[PDB]
Amino acid sequence: DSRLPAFRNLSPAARLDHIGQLLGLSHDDVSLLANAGALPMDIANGMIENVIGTFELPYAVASNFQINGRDVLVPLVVEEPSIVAAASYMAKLARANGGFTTSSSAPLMHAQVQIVGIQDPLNARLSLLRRKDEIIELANRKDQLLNSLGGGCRDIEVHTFADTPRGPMLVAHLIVDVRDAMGANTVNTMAEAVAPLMEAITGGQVRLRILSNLADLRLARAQVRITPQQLETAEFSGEAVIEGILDAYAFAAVDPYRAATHNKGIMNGIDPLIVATGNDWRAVEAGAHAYACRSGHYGSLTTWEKDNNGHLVGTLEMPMPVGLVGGATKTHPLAQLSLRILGVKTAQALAEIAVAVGLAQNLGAMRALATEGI
Amino acid sequence: DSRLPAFRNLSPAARLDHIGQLLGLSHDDVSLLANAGALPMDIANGMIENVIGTFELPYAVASNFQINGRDVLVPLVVEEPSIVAAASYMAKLARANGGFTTSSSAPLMHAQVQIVGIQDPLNARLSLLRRKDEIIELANRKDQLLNSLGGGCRDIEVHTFADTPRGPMLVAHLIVDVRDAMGANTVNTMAEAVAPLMEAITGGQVRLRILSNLADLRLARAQVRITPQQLETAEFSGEAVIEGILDAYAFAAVDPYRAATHNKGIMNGIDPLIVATGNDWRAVEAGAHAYACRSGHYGSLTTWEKDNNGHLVGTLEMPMPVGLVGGATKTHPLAQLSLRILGVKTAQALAEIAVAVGLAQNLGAMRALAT
Ligand SMILES: CC[C@H](C)C(=O)O[C@H]1C[C@@H](C)C=C2C=C[C@H](C)[C@H](CC[C@@H](O)C[C@@H](O)CC(=O)O)[C@H]21
Repeated sequence: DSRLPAFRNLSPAARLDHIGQLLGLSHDDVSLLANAGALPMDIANGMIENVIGTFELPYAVASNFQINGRDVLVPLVVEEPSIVAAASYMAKLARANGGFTTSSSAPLMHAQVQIVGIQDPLNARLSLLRRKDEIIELANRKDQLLNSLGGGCRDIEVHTFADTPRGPMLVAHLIVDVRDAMGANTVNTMAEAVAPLMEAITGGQVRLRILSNLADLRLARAQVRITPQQLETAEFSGEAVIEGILDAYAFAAVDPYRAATHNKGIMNGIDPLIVATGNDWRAVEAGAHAYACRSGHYGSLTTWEKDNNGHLVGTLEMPMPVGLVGGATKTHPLAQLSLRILGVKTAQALAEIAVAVGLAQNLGAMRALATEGI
Repeated sequence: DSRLPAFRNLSPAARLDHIGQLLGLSHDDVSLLANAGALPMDIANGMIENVIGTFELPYAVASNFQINGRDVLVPLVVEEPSIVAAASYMAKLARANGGFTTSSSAPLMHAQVQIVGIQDPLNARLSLLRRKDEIIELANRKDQLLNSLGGGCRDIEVHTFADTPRGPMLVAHLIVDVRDAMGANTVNTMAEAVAPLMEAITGGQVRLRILSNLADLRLARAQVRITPQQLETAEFSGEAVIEGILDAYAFAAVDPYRAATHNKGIMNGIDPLIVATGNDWRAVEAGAHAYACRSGHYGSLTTWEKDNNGHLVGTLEMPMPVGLVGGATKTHPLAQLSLRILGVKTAQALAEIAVAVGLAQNLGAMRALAT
């Protein structure tokens, strides 16, 4: 049960105590939050290079979230007010109608291998595709463990660019199935091993061998339904507010100046969760915003409509390159704890929670804005 | 002097002591880093809503950075390794050729005032532009203090969209000159005050009154020059590395899949600094990335070229909606300290440092990739 009545009135120590009893945490865990210094300097000096101390940010916990029926507590680390309050309130509303409904695709990541110096990029492309099974097998031969976990390279796609400032180039894509890992190193490794062969097949120089942060093959999705009776303020009817939100949505879907702000609101709830779990927040931002203008125009990541029942329905589909076996998510005592609070077992389970927070957050911001909030 | 030889080998305590002696910090300041709990729970419980403690991240300091002749220590808060080492190393190289050269525009921010319900958006638009001085004066009448500091509303631009899923709409833009502030609240306020009059002039419903995070009027710029003799590794000649970097740049300039990654590398150095100074990192990311595809194609934020002298030149121009009088930058003991280490006096001075870090960072990653 994620509903915490009068939680925003309890003192921090009482809130911790509560979450402690609720989740049945050990004292060793509660101590990590009740006492500054959870991250020892000896560990902190190992993550970054010229460490001189530590920087603190508030570690909150949103309430009311319900994902696919199960309740869950969402830990968020951020410095801006109203985010947790709005995420939580909006989550409260979604409850009556079934909470958030999520889904996701297999944890697929791209690995790009740039190849220059080819006089025949187009022919060369077909040479790679015919000896495709060969390359794939050479890639999986390296990361054997991964294959046992149920991951590994699954397919290859080659794209050519014949109109580049530095001549034509060929770009092969390794579509690797990482696993509960963000996939930066697993993918970058396969790209390095496969390189020698591709260079032999095509006859050109391999330049970059790196992953693409535009994980359009690793998407997380979320949905909500909000009844007009739920949004009814004092001077505004339930339906009049919905029309307001749709107006705001349409506005973002056509003007990039608003879209940027619209999408920032979304990340307002996603990033904090990512930082809380010790995940790279830059990778999610880059993938989120790069996906927004996939159709040649920077637009809305979410979508808001009114269904047959005159109910507000909203969606959010975006890349979620997140992980549980990552670098920092493992060494930071508090990050390990966040995952314990979340109760998530797969990276994708965590991704589904991240897009729900953001969807709730976008709705919260839009409601405030559409409610003539002066 | 920002050069710190053998800094990466010193213990944290000795690094802090050193930085302490260097900048001449008081013990009250050094204690904030040498001891956990700099941020008291009573303060931490006022920033956010359901606090239950604090989360810590490493607070490092990049070295060698030189901005317009003056040296500066850059504090960075992040969890990913090599960022600080790369930024520092790339800054070291930039030193020989003059360091980084920066500039910026006045701190201008947008305020959008969406208006719907008009049958004549196009005619309505001209009605606002004629009574434009009127609207601007009403806006500055609200924030008088700001006007005394040398900021305030400066102009107004109206844009129309007649092909929207929800009918035509008009969007007036307040081009406010915020000051040393991010401007979220200063702008949002003016937009609310001007709203009533616009609704009277045009005759439609005012919907959103909010700022735009795509601060394309508030740009920070940075430049570098890198000599082939400086990049010469063991098996790779200097010029062979440059060509490799240009190949990497071209690749990002044409393929969005690489561009996203290219730009992530950039924010890898900019965000840590932003978090360090207690600034909104989401706002900078949204503005950074949305600017990347201003020309209908998501591309590189930075540019890399080879000049007449066969030298590598790189640039970075992007929006930097940062502040010094913001909300958290004022209440967090360590954020206030970061600004003291930086030594910056204006928000734009800080913005010029952020783009230099990002530029250096992009170069560091690319050199690694092309090597
Ligand atoms: C080929 C290895 C890649 C470059 C890698 O992980 O290298 C590491 C370790 C070290 C070799 C040197 C490094 C130097 C600079 C960066 C801080 C980089 C990592 C940042 C990474 O997130 C950006 C890239 O993913 C995208 C891109 O922008 O190209 C780091």
